[PDB]
Amino acid sequence: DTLTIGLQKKPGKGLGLSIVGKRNDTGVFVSDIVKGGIADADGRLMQGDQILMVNGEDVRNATQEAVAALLKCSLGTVTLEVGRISTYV
Repeated sequence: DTLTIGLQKKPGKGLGLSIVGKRNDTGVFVSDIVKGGIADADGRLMQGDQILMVNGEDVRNATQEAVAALLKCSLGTVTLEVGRISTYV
């Protein structure tokens, strides 16, 4: 389950989310969505989503620090492809 999401990054403010790695799976995942922020207001991103691609760059095997730095250095519209992550039981 995959979605494209476009967040308009504004000067002096963040995108309004945090991201984290996992111990038993590769990749980077949405861990918090700041109430009030850009990610929250756009209304598509969810806690647990995997960030798969950022402005066309594949980051499925990237590190938390790498994706965070990328997002921090990006300007304007940031286009994210994300994967909704289900839990197997």
